[PDB]
Amino acid sequence: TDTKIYFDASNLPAEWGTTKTVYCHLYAVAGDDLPETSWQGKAEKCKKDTATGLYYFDTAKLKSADGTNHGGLKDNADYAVIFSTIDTKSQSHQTCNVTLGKPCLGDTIYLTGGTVENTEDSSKRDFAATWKNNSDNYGPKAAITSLGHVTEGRFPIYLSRAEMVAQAIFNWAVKNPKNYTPETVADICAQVEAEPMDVYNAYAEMYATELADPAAYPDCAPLTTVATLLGVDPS
Repeated sequence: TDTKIYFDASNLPAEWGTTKTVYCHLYAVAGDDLPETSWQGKAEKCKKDTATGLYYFDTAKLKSADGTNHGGLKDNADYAVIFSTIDTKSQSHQTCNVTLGKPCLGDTIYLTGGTVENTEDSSKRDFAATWKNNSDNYGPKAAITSLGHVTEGRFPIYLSRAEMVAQAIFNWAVKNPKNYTPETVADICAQVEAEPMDVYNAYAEMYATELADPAAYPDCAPLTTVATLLGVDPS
């Protein structure tokens, strides 16, 4: 069975020019831990499959923090990738974040010609890319942003909708108080399909270490903050 994931770096938006070299920035989302690779470094560089013309990244060659072989993608784990290119005039280009799981092994990412909302700046777009045969379950990484936006795409498989909302409160609620109001959080759950009480319970579980002492994690909203934001009653 195939451990490579493929990238079509030939049929691209006009702005990408003509591809010279291809890179794959792959990271863990849930159920696994991967070390950070270097943007467009040795570890990320893909080779062209002469048979098909597709570039590929072999997940079996991933290494863990200790430098040992990771053993590939895990069952019950979520990942994400950015494919980037350097074109023949040395300009960098990159896809949006695309979700990735074991069922994608052997499949191909292509540019759709569409865009998705950039999670850092809602006035900007990323180039949309998705899977040829797995787009129903993996694709552009849906995200909840620092401003409380819910961007288009696929959600992680092994992370619940309530847990994703709680993660967003954890990351953003204290630092962006004015975007994380009870009514925006309310709309976040509705668009993401998370029941507020489920979010509250998920929050309490996923951030028990962090809620323990505030001085260690000022940016982690205490449960009293979370209940009110969710309109819930821990009672």
